[PDB]
Amino acid sequence: LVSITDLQGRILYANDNFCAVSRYGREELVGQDHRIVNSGYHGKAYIRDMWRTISRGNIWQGEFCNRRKDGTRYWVDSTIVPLMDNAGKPRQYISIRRDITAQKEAEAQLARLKQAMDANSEMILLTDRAGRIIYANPALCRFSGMAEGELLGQSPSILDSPLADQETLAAMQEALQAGQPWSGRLLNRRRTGPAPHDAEDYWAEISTTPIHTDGNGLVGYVQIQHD
Ligand SMILES: Cc1cc2nc3c(=O)[nH]c(=O)nc-3n(C[C@H](O)[C@H](O)[C@H](O)COP(=O)(O)OP(=O)(O)OC[C@@H]3O[C@H](n4cnc5c(N)ncnc54)[C@H](O)[C@@H]3O)c2cc1C
Ligand SMILES: [Cl-]
Repeated sequence: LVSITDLQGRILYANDNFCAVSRYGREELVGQDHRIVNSGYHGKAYIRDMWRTISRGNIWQGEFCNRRKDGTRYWVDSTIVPLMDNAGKPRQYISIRRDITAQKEAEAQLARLKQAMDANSEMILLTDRAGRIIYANPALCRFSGMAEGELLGQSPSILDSPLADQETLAAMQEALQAGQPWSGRLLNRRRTGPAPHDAEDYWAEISTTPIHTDGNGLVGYVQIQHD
């Protein structure tokens, strides 16, 4: 969260949050080069631009991936500000940072998952507790051909033809929100699709399987095959 250094980067101070998250004690920090927490993650130009900005008097802003002691990595979002003389010359440096511990890990994850899901070439969507699409894979969007953003708000029934059997569609929907396994053929419509046009219908074999998460949480995992 907060530290101050002399012009050369030697930590003069060293706040409680900084000690907390760095898992370093204030006495192991004070008098150390701020390089102590460096991680190897950043290239020298990132560091060189930082020092090139602050030493000419300007505020700097950026993220830092830092090293905790036990060698583990954290993230911080920083603003570094110079303190001046007299002769308008930087004399000390104040760094105010929030720990983005955390939101960063919770993000490199999604990217991995998202990356794996996206490569699935089965047509798949995910539904929340209310049976609204929380995710639609590229195979499905491609074949639909609706862009995922058309889709996210909705209802899988947005994929169905106006010709579809309403009583089946409803069975599916009720399975989704209950959440129970369901499957079995619905007439879908795809955009062809400038259009409007539009529009071919085709029988879809459809499976849903509920997935309970923690916190009374529910997702419906949905497969769409051409029957
Ligand atoms: C207030 C304050 C807070 C900082 N917080 C962090 C932090 O949270 N995490 C972190 O990794 N680093 C931080 N630094 C800076 C620092 O230098 C650490 O060493 C950094 O980790 C450097 O890594 P490097 O070994 O890759 O440097 P090197 O890159 O090997 O430095 C060599 C090149 O010339 C440059 N240059 C011009 N003046 C200087 C100077 N005075 N010191 C170093 N290079 C200079 C560029 O640094 C450039 O990289 C902070 C500095 C200040 C002043
Ligand atoms: Cl058939």
